[PDB]
Amino acid sequence: RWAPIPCSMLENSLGPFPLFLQQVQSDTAQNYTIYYSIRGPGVDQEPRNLFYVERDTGNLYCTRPVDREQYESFEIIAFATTPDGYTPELPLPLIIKIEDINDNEPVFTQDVFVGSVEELSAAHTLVMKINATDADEPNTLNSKISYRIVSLEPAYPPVFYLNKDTGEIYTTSVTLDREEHSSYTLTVEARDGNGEVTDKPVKQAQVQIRILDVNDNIPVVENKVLEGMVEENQVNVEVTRIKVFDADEIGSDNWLANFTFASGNEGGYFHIETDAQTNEGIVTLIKEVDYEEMKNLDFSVIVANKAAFHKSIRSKYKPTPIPIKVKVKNVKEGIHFKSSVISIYVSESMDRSSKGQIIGNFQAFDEDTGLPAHARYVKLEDRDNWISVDSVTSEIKLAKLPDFESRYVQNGTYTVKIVAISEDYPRKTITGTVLINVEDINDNCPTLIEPVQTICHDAEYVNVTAEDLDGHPNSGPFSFSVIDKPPGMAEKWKIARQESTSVLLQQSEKKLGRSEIQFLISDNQGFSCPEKQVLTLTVCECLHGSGCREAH
Ligand SMILES: *[C@@H]1O[C@H](CO)[C@@H](O[C@@H]2O[C@H](CO)[C@@H](O[C@@H]3O[C@H](CO[C@H]4O[C@H](CO)[C@@H](O)[C@H](O[C@@H]5O[C@H](CO)[C@@H](O[C@@H]6O[C@H](CO)[C@H](O)[C@H](O)[C@H]6O)[C@H](O)[C@H]5NC(C)=O)[C@@H]4O)[C@@H](O)[C@H](O[C@H]4O[C@H](CO)[C@@H](O)[C@H](O)[C@@H]4O[C@@H]4O[C@H](CO)[C@@H](O)[C@H](O)[C@H]4NC(C)=O)[C@@H]3O)[C@H](O)[C@H]2NC(C)=O)[C@H](O)[C@H]1NC(C)=O
Ligand SMILES: *[C@@H]1O[C@H](CO[C@@H]2O[C@@H](C)[C@@H](O)[C@@H](O)[C@@H]2O)[C@@H](O[C@@H]2O[C@H](CO)[C@@H](O[C@@H]3O[C@H](CO[C@H]4O[C@H](CO)[C@@H](O)[C@H](O)[C@@H]4O)[C@@H](O)[C@H](O[C@H]4O[C@H](CO)[C@@H](O)[C@H](O)[C@@H]4O)[C@@H]3O)[C@H](O)[C@H]2NC(C)=O)[C@H](O)[C@H]1NC(C)=O
Ligand SMILES: *[C@@H]1O[C@H](CO)[C@@H](O[C@@H]2O[C@H](CO)[C@@H](O)[C@H](O)[C@H]2NC(C)=O)[C@H](O)[C@H]1NC(C)=O
Ligand SMILES: *[C@@H]1O[C@H](CO)[C@@H](O)[C@H](O)[C@H]1NC(C)=O
Ligand SMILES: *[C@@H]1O[C@H](CO)[C@@H](O)[C@H](O)[C@H]1NC(C)=O
Ligand SMILES: *[C@H]1O[C@H](CO)[C@@H](O)[C@H](O)[C@@H]1O
Ligand SMILES: *[C@H]1O[C@H](CO)[C@@H](O)[C@H](O)[C@@H]1O
Ligand SMILES: *[C@H]1O[C@H](CO)[C@@H](O)[C@H](O)[C@@H]1O
Ligand SMILES: [Ca+2]
Ligand SMILES: [Ca+2]
Ligand SMILES: [Ca+2]
Ligand SMILES: [Ca+2]
Ligand SMILES: [Ca+2]
Ligand SMILES: [Ca+2]
Ligand SMILES: [Ca+2]
Ligand SMILES: [Ca+2]
Ligand SMILES: [Ca+2]
Ligand SMILES: [Ca+2]
Ligand SMILES: [Ca+2]
Ligand SMILES: [Cl-]
Ligand SMILES: [Cl-]
Repeated sequence: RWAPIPCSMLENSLGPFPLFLQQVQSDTAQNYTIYYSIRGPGVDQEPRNLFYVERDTGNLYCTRPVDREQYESFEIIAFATTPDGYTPELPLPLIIKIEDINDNEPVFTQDVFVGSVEELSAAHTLVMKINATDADEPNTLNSKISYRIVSLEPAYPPVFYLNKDTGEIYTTSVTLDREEHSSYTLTVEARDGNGEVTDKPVKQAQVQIRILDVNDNIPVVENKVLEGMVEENQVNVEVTRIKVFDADEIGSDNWLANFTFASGNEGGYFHIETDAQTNEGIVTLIKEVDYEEMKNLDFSVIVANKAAFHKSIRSKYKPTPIPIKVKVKNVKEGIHFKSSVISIYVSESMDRSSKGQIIGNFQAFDEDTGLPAHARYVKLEDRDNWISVDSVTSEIKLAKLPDFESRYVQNGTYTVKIVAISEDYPRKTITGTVLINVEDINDNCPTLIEPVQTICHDAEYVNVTAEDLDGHPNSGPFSFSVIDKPPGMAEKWKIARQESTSVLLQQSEKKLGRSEIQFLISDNQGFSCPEKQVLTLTVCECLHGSGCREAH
C-alpha cells in the first residue's frame, strides 16, 4: 500500500504557542456542514492538551512542548463531522514524528579507564577501548561520537593513536619503552556532530596505561674491585659479594640475577646464590683450603637473568666470563704427616724379610715450613707386637718374622697405628697408619680337621675335611688320593664326590669296625704334608637316638 505522511514537529518547541502543526480537511464538506475534532494518544489519552483542532477550520494546533527522548512518534486518528451525526467516514491514521536535536552531550561509561601493554610492542597493537554514549537519534550526526586526545603524560614522544570513531587505542610505529616511561596517564575528550573542535566545554574522562616489562636489558657488574679474601683451613665463609645492576622491572625474574661458573670450580670449592633483595651474587666456600698447597683460587663466572632474554637482544649478547681473584691467608698448624697412610710391603720368608731389619719410617714435618720436625714417635695397637718404633727417628723395624697366616692379618694386610707428639708447648698429637702387606708363601699343607671320628652303622657316607691355611693360590682346590695301604683298601673305601676342600667317602663292603685310611692330600701347588694324613674311622652299631650300644 502507501505509507502516511507524518507532520514533523521540532522537539523543545521554543514557540510561539499555540503552535500551528497543520490543517486537515474533508472534500465532502461542501454538501454537509462538517465540524472538527481530534482523538488519540496525545489529546484524549496519555497525555492530554498536546494538540487540538479548531472545530471548523480543521487547523491542528499545539500547546505544550515535548522531549523526543521520551516520545519518539505519535499515532492519532482524525475524525471530524457536522453537529448531526456522521457514520461512514474513514478516518485516516495521521501520525506525528518529533524530530531529534542534539540536546545531550556524549558521556563516558567510566570516569577513568585502565589498560596495559607490553614493552617493545609491534606497531598498531590494540591497547584497550574507551567508550561513551549519546542518547540522541542514532545514525545521525547528533549521535556520531568523535574521540580525541586532549593531553598526554609525559606527552612526548607520541606513542598512542586514538581512533576517533571507535575509541580503540593503538601503539604507533615508535616503539614503547618501559625503562624510558613505565606508565602513561591520559585525559580524553568525546564530541558529537562533526567531531569538530570548538571552544564548547565537553565532558572528559581519564585513561591510565601501565607498560609491562620485558627482559631487554643485560646485567652489569658494578664492583670496582673484584678480589676475594679467605683464611686457610676455613669453611662456610663469605668470599665476595658481586653487586649487579639491571634496568628491567625490579623484583621480576627479568631483573633477578643468575650465576654460573664458567671455569675454575669443577673442583667444587665454591657455591653461588643470588640475593633476591639487593641483587648480589653471594659466593661462599664449601671446602677447606691448604695454603701450603694452593696459594690462590681464582675463578670466573657468567652473569644473566633468572628469566631468559627477549629475542630482541639475543646473540647481541656474548656470554663473557668475569674473573675474580681470591687470596689465601696463612695459619700456624704445627707438625703433620705428608701422608696419613704409608704402605709397607714385607714377606713371610726369611730370605728377604728378616727379624730385626728396618722396613721404613714415619718422619714428621712442621706443616708450615716443611722441614723435618723434632718429635716423639710411639707405637699403637700392635696386637701381636710385630714392630719396634724408635721414639726419636721414627725408624720402623720387625720384632717378629711376619706370619701371613696370623689371625691378626687381614686381606693380606697387617694394620698398625703410630703416633707422634711435638716438642715445645703445646703437645700436638697426630696419628699415622702403616699398612703392612705380607707376601704369602706356601708354608702350610692340607691337614684333616677330624682325623679321629666315629660314625653309625646306617651312615651313608663319611665327611673328611682338610685345612690349608694359606691364601689363594697356595691353597686352592685339593687333590684327594686314598692310597692302597693296607692293600685292597683302595677298593674297600671309595671317593664318591669331592669339593674344593673336602670329600665324601663311602665304604663298599660295609663292615663294622675301625679302619685306618691313609690319604695323600695335595695343595693347589702340589704340596702335601710330610705327616701321613690318616683317618682313624670307627663304625659302631647305632641304636635309635642312643649313640652306640654301651655293652649289654
Ligand atoms: C454533493 O451532492 C451532489 C448532489 O448531486 C453530488 O453530486 C453528484 O455526484 C454524482 C456522482 O456520485 C453525479 O453522478 C454522475 O452524473 C453524470 C452526469 O449527470 C448529469 O447529467 C444527467 C443527464 O444529462 C442528469 O440526469 C444528471 O442528474 C440529475 O441532475 C439534477 C440536477 O442537476 C438532479 O435534480 C435535483 O434533484 C434534487 C432532489 O434530489 C432537487 O430536486 C434539485 O432541485 C434537482 O435539481 C437529479 O436528481 C439528477 N439525477 C441523477 C440520477 O443524478 C446530471 O444532471 C453521469 O455521467 C455519471 O455517470 C457515471 O456514474 C453512474 C453511476 O451509476 C454510472 O451509471 C455511469 O455509467 C458512469 O459510471 C462510470 O463513469 C466513469 C467516468 O467517471 C467511466 O469511466 C465508467 O466507464 C462508468 N461506468 C460504466 C459502467 O459505464 C454519474 O452518474 C451527479 O451528477 C452529481 N450531481 C451534481 C448536481 O453534482 C456530490 O457528489 C456531493 N458531494 C460529495 C463530495 O459527495
Ligand atoms: C663336610 O662338613 C663341612 C663342615 O661341617 C659342617 O659345618 C656346619 C656348616 C654344619 O653343617 C655342621 O653340621 C657340619 O659339621 C662342610 O663344609 C661346609 O659346607 C657348608 C655347605 O656346603 C658351607 O656353608 C656355607 O657357609 C657360608 C659361610 O661359611 C663361613 O662363614 C660363616 C659365617 O657366615 C661361618 O660361621 C662358617 O664357620 C664359615 O666359616 C655361607 O655363606 C653359605 O650360605 C649360608 O650358610 C651359613 C651357614 O653355614 C649361614 O650362616 C649363612 O648366613 C648362609 O645363610 C653356606 O651355607 C660351609 O662354609 C662349609 N665350611 C665350613 C667350615 O662349615 C662340607 O661341605 C662337608 N662335606 C661335603 C662333601 O659337603
Ligand atoms: C641460572 O643458573 C642455574 C644454575 O646453574 C642454571 O641451571 C643450570 O642450567 C644448565 C643448563 O641447562 C644445567 O646443565 C645445569 O644442571 C643447571 N644447574 C642447576 C643447579 O639448575 C640456570 O639455567 C640459569 N638460568 C638461566 C636463565 O640461564
Ligand atoms: C559501549 O557502550 C555500550 C553501552 O553501554 C556497551 O554495551 C558496550 O559494552 C560498550 N563497549 C565497550 C567496549 O565497553
Ligand atoms: C679386602 O677384602 C674386601 C672384602 O672382599 C674387599 O672389599 C677389599 O677390596 C679387599 N682389599 C684389597 C683387595 O686390597
Ligand atoms: C696428644 O696425645 C695424647 C692424648 O692425650 C696427649 O697426652 C699428648 O700430649 C698430645 O696432646
Ligand atoms: C690419632 O688417632 C687416635 C685414634 O686413632 C687419636 O685418638 C689420637 O688423638 C691421635 O691424634
Ligand atoms: C690410619 O688409620 C686410622 C683409621 O684406623 C686413621 O684414623 C688414622 O688417622 C691413620 O691415618
Ligand atoms: Ca531532550
Ligand atoms: Ca535529542
Ligand atoms: Ca549528542
Ligand atoms: Ca627498553
Ligand atoms: Ca625492560
Ligand atoms: Ca635483565
Ligand atoms: Ca696446611
Ligand atoms: Ca699453614
Ligand atoms: Ca705361616
Ligand atoms: Ca703363608
Ligand atoms: Ca698351602
Ligand atoms: Cl669474537
Ligand atoms: Cl682328585
